[PDB]
Amino acid sequence: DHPQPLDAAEIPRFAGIPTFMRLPAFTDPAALQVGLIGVPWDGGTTNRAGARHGPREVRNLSSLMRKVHHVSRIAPYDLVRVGDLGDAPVNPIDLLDSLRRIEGFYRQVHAAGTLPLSVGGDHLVTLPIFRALGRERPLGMVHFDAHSDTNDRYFGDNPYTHGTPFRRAIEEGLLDPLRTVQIGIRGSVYSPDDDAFARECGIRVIHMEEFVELGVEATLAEARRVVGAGPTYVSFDVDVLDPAFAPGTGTPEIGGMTSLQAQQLVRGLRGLDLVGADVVEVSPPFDVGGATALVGATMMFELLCLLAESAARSA
Amino acid sequence: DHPQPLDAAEIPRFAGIPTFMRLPAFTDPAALQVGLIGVPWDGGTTNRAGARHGPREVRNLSSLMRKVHHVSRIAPYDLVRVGDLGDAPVNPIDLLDSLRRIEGFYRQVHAAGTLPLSVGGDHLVTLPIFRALGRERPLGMVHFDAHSDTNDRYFGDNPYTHGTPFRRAIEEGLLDPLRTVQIGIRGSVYSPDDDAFARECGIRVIHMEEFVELGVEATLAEARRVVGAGPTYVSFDVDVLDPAFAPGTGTPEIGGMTSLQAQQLVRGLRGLDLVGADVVEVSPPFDVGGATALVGATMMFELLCLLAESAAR
Amino acid sequence: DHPQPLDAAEIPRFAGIPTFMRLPAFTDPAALQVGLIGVPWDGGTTNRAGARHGPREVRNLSSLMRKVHHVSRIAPYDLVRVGDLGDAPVNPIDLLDSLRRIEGFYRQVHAAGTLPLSVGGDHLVTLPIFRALGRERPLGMVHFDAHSDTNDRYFGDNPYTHGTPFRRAIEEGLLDPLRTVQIGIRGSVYSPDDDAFARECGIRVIHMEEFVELGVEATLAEARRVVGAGPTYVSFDVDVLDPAFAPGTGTPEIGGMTSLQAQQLVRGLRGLDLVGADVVEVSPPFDVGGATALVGATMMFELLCLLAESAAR
Amino acid sequence: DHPQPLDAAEIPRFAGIPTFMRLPAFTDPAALQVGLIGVPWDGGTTNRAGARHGPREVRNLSSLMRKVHHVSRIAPYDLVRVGDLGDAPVNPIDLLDSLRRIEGFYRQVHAAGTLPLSVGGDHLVTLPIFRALGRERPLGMVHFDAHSDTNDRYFGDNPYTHGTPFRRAIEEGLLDPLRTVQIGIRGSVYSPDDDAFARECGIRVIHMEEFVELGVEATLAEARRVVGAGPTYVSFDVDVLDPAFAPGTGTPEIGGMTSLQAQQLVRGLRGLDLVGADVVEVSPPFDVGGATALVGATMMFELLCLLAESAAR
Amino acid sequence: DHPQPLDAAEIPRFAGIPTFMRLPAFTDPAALQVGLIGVPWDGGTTNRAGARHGPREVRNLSSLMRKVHHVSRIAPYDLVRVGDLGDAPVNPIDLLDSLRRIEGFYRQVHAAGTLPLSVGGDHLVTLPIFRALGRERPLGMVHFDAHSDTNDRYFGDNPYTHGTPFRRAIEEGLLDPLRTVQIGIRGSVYSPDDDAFARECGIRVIHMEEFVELGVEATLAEARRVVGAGPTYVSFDVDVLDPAFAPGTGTPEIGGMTSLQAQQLVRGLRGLDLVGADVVEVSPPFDVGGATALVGATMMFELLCLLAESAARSA
Amino acid sequence: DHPQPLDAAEIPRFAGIPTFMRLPAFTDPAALQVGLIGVPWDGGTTNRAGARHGPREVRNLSSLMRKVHHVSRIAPYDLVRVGDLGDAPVNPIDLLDSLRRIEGFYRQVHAAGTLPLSVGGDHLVTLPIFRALGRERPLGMVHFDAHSDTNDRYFGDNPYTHGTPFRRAIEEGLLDPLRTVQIGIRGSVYSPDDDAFARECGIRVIHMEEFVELGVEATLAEARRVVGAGPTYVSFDVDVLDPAFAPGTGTPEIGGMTSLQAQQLVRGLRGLDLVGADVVEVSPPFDVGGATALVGATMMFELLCLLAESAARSA
Ligand SMILES: [Mn+2]
Ligand SMILES: [Mn+2]
Ligand SMILES: [Mn+2]
Ligand SMILES: [Mn+2]
Ligand SMILES: [Mn+2]
Ligand SMILES: [Mn+2]
Ligand SMILES: [Mn+2]
Ligand SMILES: [Mn+2]
Ligand SMILES: [Mn+2]
Ligand SMILES: [Mn+2]
Ligand SMILES: [Mn+2]
Ligand SMILES: [Mn+2]
Repeated sequence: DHPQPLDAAEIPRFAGIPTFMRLPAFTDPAALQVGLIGVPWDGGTTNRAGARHGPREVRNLSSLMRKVHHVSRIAPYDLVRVGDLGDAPVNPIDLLDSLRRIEGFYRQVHAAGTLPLSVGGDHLVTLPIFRALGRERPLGMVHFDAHSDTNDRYFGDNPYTHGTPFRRAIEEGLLDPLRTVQIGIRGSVYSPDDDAFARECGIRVIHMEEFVELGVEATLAEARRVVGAGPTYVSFDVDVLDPAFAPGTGTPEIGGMTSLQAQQLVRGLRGLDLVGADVVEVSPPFDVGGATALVGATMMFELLCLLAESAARSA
Repeated sequence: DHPQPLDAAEIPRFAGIPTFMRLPAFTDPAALQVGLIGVPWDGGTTNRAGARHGPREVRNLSSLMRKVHHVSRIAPYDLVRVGDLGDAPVNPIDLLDSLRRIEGFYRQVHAAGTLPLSVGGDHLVTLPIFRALGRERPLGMVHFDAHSDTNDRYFGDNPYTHGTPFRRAIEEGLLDPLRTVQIGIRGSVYSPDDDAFARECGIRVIHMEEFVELGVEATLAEARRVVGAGPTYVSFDVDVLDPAFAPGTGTPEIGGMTSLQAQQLVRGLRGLDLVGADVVEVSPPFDVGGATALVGATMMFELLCLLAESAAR
Repeated sequence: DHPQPLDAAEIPRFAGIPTFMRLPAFTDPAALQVGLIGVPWDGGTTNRAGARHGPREVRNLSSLMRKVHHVSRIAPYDLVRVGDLGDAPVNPIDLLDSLRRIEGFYRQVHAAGTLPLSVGGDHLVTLPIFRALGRERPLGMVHFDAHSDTNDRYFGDNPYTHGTPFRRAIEEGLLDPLRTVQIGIRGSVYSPDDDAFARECGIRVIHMEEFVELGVEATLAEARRVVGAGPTYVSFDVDVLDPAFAPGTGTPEIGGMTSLQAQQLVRGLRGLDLVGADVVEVSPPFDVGGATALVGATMMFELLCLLAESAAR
Repeated sequence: DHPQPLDAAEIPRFAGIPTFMRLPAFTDPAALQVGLIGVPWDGGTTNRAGARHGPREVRNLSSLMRKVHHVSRIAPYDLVRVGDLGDAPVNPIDLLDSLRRIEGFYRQVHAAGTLPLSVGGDHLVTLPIFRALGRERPLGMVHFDAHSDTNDRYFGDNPYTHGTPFRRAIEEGLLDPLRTVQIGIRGSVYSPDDDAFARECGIRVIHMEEFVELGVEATLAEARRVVGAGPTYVSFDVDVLDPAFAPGTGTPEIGGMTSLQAQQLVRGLRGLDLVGADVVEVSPPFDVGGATALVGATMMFELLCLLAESAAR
Repeated sequence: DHPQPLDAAEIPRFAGIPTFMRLPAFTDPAALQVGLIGVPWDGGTTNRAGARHGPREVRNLSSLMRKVHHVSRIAPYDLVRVGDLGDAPVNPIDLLDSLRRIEGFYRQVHAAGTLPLSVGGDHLVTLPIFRALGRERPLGMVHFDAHSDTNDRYFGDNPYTHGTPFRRAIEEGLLDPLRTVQIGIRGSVYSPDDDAFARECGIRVIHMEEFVELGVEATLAEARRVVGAGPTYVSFDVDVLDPAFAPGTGTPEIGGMTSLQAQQLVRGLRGLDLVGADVVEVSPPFDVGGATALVGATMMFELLCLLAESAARSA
Repeated sequence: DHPQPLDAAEIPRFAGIPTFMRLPAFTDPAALQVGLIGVPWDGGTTNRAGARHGPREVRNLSSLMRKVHHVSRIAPYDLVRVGDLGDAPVNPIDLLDSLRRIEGFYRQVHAAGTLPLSVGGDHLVTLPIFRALGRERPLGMVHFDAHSDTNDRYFGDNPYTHGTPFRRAIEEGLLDPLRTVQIGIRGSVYSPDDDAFARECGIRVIHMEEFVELGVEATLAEARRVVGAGPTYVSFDVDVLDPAFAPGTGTPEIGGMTSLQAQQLVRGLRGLDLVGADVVEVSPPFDVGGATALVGATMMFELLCLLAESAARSA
């Protein structure tokens, strides 16, 4: 009697109210083992905004997802209870207020023992999530991104942008930098002083160039080595992908990962102790016929299958 | 306590699960006095398909709607119980099966005494609705369209298309042709007498040219004259609008009605015995940044205000 | 037996090889009384190019046209022999060569006594057409445009652009300026007297502001007064329309004519001695879901109805 | 010697670095009498953001503008010194900081005696402009909008959004409500009395319905009556236009003003004591082939012609 | 005196009536050795329709194709007689009527000994084609697709959708399942009971994952091994390609084949006994600036070169 | 005191007048060591025009570029003086007049000893550039393209189109064919007589197929071998890339290079004696959300870093 998506043999995929994976909507985190949550918030965006619309369009395109993973044969909704937990509370005018409200929501989700699978929103959304999930013990992370997002300040003394969240997370003791690995980093930078913080912290950084030199299998091996057997969060910024696969994103950088490579890397994360995940920076105003929304919905499903297994083991 | 849309003061319009007008979702028609219903079905389409996606995108853009009509000051959710009844069952592969399923759904809606406000879907969807709502007593209708939709058959012995529903309705005694008025008709025609049926059964047809000659107010008076005080349905085909206002439709014809005009006309229908309405032929695959979906949602809100008064006897 | 478009009762409008109006294709002008011709040429364009693609997309969207005008009840294909004459030869690299080739083609068309209905292409295409059709006796013209297109030269000693064809035509005695009327002119101008030429040679210029003051009917009467009973050409530049109706054009100017207005105006030209017409400046690379291509095809059909009466003496 | 746009006779409109009207760029307000300024800021936006990109795209499309108004025959660059003053400093992350920075910039502009013609940015940008221009003596205003923008607070204790700037302005004594007129207001409203503030402080509000009843000329007379001979600012929110003319905006409402109407209205404001103007809410991420950016550039040119007369005492 | 495309040295590619490859139009199959046919029909579509417009836009974009293949140096129009045979008769309202009418057309094409090179339309179009071409002897097939299209029933007892054609073809004895190989299969499924029919039938299924493990050369070798020297049809569903290359399609699945990989695989089919081919599921309402139309037109040309050689040998 | 881009820590990237890389605008070539120049000219275009708009949209998207290359750590603006030199004079109506005017501009740039980094415009723009830069001594070239652009005549006796420039350049003695290597060539051709001129001239032609067989490293090695230590120009036609990465181009050919591969190949050109470069055939009317403009701006930056080093050594 787990929640199940609308039956596509009966209700065609273009029909029905568009919730994540066409699952039932829930308001109580305790009703679920994995909560699918939107965080429609782009207050942290320094360049092209629009990620506030990401969760709606990912919900929409997630109608194309089916019940069973074709490689792993994981059937997430049979394994555990999955539901659309709605959207976190957000304030488009007041960044500090949104940070507070978002964390408060995730504290409730966490207190119910529910694993969050979240759709942004820009990458600043991951900070208040980590504030909830990393409050008692620090998290490890596999982070897919064109950017490290460990900047310090923007336009004066503003410590909170989509480019600072993991620096903040490390400073706040929420993210363990030795169990952090970043994959796909590329594109022009401000100074040769960017990798300073990463080196100081011991973060493993696999730039696009090194990802290409290693190939998928060896990259994966290095990633799993870094995070080991500890509590691990997966954060997927769609701008890790080449703009050809993910045009709808605020800060594109050419020469990126393919959707195929992203699926292979995420699938190889199976078995880890995964305590949450997100798919961020889908930006519908820059998207093309919902391409990036569909990439987001699909990576969300790939991640759901793995979180279902973790939630199943801990139960 | 009446259903209410999400509070835009606490939940921004880009957020929240996108139901019609961000209202709560309902499975039981008995729960509501006005039922907001999707009919995602375009099996009747003879040219450009895509209206099957219409309800989803109209739902999406209906997030932009607020609580009070700024002219009439009608607050519909306060007046009656409104909600998102979901979508009528549909079958994209079997045309006759869809017809059966939709009618079955609308009979449940009708039996609970709920007035339907529906979003298509192509125009053929109005027939199974009429098979439920006109079953006991025939309907009058204010019909906004570039096309009469009173054709007989297509590509052979095919009697059900988006171009024939109101001929079938008249034949089936569901719709009274003497109480039917069609506004906006225009564009080239297949044969020299396309409207033989319409003239012979007494339908009042206000072509685009005549509506232009008459103007909004006169056009409005003629329409209210035709439907009188009887039970009346309003069917809004977005292709009545010029393609500049409604690009997202299967059968565009240039030289059409403005959105402003559509709003003045529908607003002028206040006070009638409105038993139901629909907005049909929104085709997202042909739409431009959701413009037509927003037109659809807005016309839906205009009609919802009228229907809310009707439901409140 | 007259050429006929594909039967939409047996072949849906999305199907069949896309000729103009889905008519048969012809190589021989002698075969036809009205020749539907593409001039895919934009060598005259000084800003945004792309009108070279216009004829292909207008052909595409002309599939939506049916057999009978719904107002005038003209059935053009029954009246006269109509077909798709293909495209005039063009050279995208050599401007003077294109001018030569197009004129040569149009002289063949003219010598067979066939009336041309042409789709551009930028406005410069009308000149080589006029070099054929106005060779023996000068033309009058009803010209719909945001721009007068009577400039002298561009970027130096360049006398042929989409902005100069009707000055050249007047200079070459192909076009009678006393029988020329231009409707819709608007938008900022290069220099304080852009229309020195026009006022001095006696062209009647109805700016957008005046057309607004006058209205359709008065504007129509003035236009028919100017051209009288003489042989008259109709040249429709889609940029006469507001960008909302015709986004797909090289030189847009806001605050323009509606599609409805364009149709009323052209329809009012019934009964004149029409010797030819064109629809120019459709630029698909700037178009939105084929909106402007459809405007182009539809205006083409409106003009085809008039030309069919003319060809039928 | 007055700044001049690039010569389109020698440099085509698709070429050259894209400054406003292809004018030279300036760092010093003292250099100019009319300053063309970008305010790329949308921190006030409660729904769809993207107006931060507005100035760049309006700059881009302003390349299509020429030197002389074709109706009034005003040649603005000849009358006064005009140029591209660049963009006001902005901070996309810190709302109050942006407010401070923009006001500081506009005080420099004001102190040099330069009249600002600004391109937003969402409507909240007008407040810091008013904090500079209405500092010494209060402004009157002709305000074109679908919305009154006189709300009190959003999502809690937040007093600065694109929906509150003119309430703040009135509260701060920067704007005289008895000399304020708002034209085009329409669309559903949050609560039954959205315009309590407006009626109580004496703002003249011309809803879309009334503007339709009155017509352009009467609407124009009423507006000039309200502002009189006092110092007057003109604020043009592109969402006043129907989405068909201005799709690229954050808060569209259907049934709006045509571009033609917007031009007639602004043109009718000639002769007033105009101390500044802006065009706001152009949102390129929602725009269609730059249509709204071109509307923005064109309305900017219309306003620049008026402001050039004002600056020339 | 074979038909030849409009001469581009004389008539620029944006001009002229847009027939397939700008060839002359034909009404009599007997006039041709290879017939280029549109099947503008998407009655079988269960999700996003629009493939009914595919043949028109593929005709349009096929204007960009030239006369000679740059690798193989095949010049198809010199080798054999090629022409635009127009569109098969279709009924957008009545699926069963379209099936009848389409097969009737292809029976005529087949009776004239003409090899069909067809543009859909959704994949259900391949069924009536096989009903004509496989009527005396069964066909082998190389099938490029994200989906097996061997489903049984949809929404009750409807046996005909774009997802059932090859199951129908096998049941009807038109397609020999031991000489069938499917390449590119990927994406979430309904149950782990999908590959049941394929295993029962002996179809060789090369999922996307296995295509990646093998690489192009070995995949090709396996494909040629399966079909051997027997009569073989090639059916190309553009959704085999990643949405980055083919956005205009009804049922996209991320992480697909590249256009480059598709060209290499098709070229390696040279020499086989190819008796027809199609390019299906181009859906213009979801296409972006005609990208997928051009991919369709180009694969059509790649396939034409190979069919020309087969038609040349059999003559 | 070199010119520097607008400081993004102070002026967000969506703001400020959009010059190349947001640098200051210059009118005097002598003020600069590397000049960034637009050539908004598509008179040579035989098919889909629109490249006349390329320089404007590349300027626009170049706002996303940062100050330092993340691999090479070249900081071009610190190394040498870089500026936006505006656009070359162009005449959209008169091809021969544009050729004259464009060359006259580049003669001035060259006379000041400034290295040009140019954005087209279609590929015919490279001819008048070579007329200026190759006037005293011939140039070598690394040329990335789907097409050789060594055709002879079009539509009669027109020797100047975007498809003839390098034939003209060789005939005029401006380009040394033995130090010319072309990479990415693919797509149907007119006759098997296309590679005639290339073979006669000794041009090294690395077709797409051979690029795939060699891989990036070996291709690069072959390219550097061809041009050796001599004066070398890099000309990058964005249609070398698959339409998935560069949709906005006049003459697309499917199955092309990835943006990632293009970056790797260009980076491997470091150390050569580079005397100019261009990025041509960006066509905004066929572009999708400025994707190709951004690819153009990024390749422009990749090339700038290398030209900065050459300009630094020669100073
Ligand atoms: Mn990130
Ligand atoms: Mn990122
Ligand atoms: Mn209808
Ligand atoms: Mn209709
Ligand atoms: Mn013109
Ligand atoms: Mn014009
Ligand atoms: Mn406003
Ligand atoms: Mn507004
Ligand atoms: Mn398939
Ligand atoms: Mn498939
Ligand atoms: Mn090239
Ligand atoms: Mn090329």
